[PDB]
Amino acid sequence: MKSLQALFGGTFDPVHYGHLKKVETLANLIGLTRVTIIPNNVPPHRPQPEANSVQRKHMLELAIADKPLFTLDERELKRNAPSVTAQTLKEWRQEQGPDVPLAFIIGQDSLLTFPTWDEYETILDNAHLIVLRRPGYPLEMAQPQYQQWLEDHLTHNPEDLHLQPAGKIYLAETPYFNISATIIRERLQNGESCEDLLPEPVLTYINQQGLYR
Amino acid sequence: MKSLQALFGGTFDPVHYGHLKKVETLANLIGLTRVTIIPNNVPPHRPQPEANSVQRKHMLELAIADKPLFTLDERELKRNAPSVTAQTLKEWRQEQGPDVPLAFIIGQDSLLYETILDNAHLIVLRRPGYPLEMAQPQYQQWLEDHLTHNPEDLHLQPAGKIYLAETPYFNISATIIRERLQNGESCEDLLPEPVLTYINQQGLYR
Repeated sequence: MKSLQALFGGTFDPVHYGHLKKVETLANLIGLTRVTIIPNNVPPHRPQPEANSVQRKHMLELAIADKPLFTLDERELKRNAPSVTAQTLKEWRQEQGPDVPLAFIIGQDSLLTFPTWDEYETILDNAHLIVLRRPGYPLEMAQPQYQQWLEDHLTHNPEDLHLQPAGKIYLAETPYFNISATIIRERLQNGESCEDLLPEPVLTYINQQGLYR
Repeated sequence: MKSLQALFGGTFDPVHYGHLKKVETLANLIGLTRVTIIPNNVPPHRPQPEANSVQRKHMLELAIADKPLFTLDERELKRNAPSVTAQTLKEWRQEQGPDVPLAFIIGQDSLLYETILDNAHLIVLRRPGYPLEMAQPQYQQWLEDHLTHNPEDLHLQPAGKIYLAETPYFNISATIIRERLQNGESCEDLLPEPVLTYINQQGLYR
């Protein structure tokens, strides 16, 4: 077949070394060669992002330009409706075909919440999901009847991600980074440095556009 | 439709008249007829309570026994995982339905997540004397976008709107209570009488 393709979403307000370094360390132990970044739009019942739809795309494009691994998909940005995770994966399965391996990247704090998701079941119908292990936390699912759901689809051999179209779940050892989007936004208002939490081009764009200040 | 159902969580180590008399006052200004107290369990990355999961249920049961407005729900005490509010709420939205109104009670100091408005309203116990200051002024707009001053909107919509309710002041917290108990100064004004008897029977907070 062709190579496995991984998808990796978020708001990215702003994009930071956490998103990038975490995924490219994953790809060095799993053999991933191509990752597509799908930025979201926040549904109106939540706080809306500080950086607008355009700036977040610009900030992404800058961090990603020197990195062949990543590529950018602006579906949800050009989309009328709010971003629903199972809808984007149902589209990629349609366009890409049924025989190509697809995987969806999530953190551990979001897998312990996975059944809280709209069409949480229909996700594993289209792609794998690679869970970024948060070191120091257990795998405790809220209702221990989809603690079985985690056990029915868990695999420890990454070959399954590369040799099957969908359906498996992988937990991956990631490093720790003490950076988030709220940290950086706060470190900016407080006036403390950030040349190690943020790509240097992205931070220059932030200073030039006056965001988070 | 059905009645509005309000949920009110917390550690309750112990429960006291500040919790009770603040919400039944709310109940009189909002017109809600049912409140479900949902005691929580603290994840180990915080100092753990002094009274254990059984004793805190008991002190709760004694306090709620004679109040029809309140009913208890020990989802989180019998659950393996740490209690996460957006997890319990969507469970309530799951078990109750999409057309009944739901609301969640929180103090003002604790709200200062996004996911709440998916399934329920959020009624903020206003800290009297303090302003509406949100830290990062991008969900200060979110606070302003979904605020409402007509309690009807809470009774006619399943979720989405935010109400800030005037509550009275009491000089009573579990930290106040434990210290007045560990040194030995009285507390018959801060707790219902059956709860103080359970505390004095169980050797709690000394």
